[PDB]
Amino acid sequence: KGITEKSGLESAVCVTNVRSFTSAFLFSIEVQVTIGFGGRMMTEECPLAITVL
Amino acid sequence: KGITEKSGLESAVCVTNVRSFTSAFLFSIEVQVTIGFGGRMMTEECPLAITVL
Repeated sequence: KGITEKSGLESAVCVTNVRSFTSAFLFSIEVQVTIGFGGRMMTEECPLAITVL
Repeated sequence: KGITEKSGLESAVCVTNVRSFTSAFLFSIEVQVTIGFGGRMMTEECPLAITVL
C-alpha cells in the first residue's frame, strides 16, 4: 500500500510504522531508553507484541 | 518549500522538522533527558543519524 499511495490504510496492523529492520532498530531505541518518539504507536490488537513490550 | 509552491512531503530529510541550529538544539534536549517530545521524529532515511543517536 505504499508502492501505490492510493490506499493510505493503517487501520489493521500489528505495530504501526515498523516497516524495515532499520525502523525496528529505531523503535527498539524509542522503547528502551524511555525516549518514546511516538510516530510509531503500538495498537492494541496483536497480543504477542504486547507480551514483547 | 516554504519559498516554493508545492510541498512534496518535504522530501523526507534525515531528521523531520529540523530547520535551524535552534531546532537542532531543541531536538537534542528532547532526545537526551528522555523528554521524547514526539513532534520532531526521526526516520531511517540516513544511517548516520542513527549513529549519532
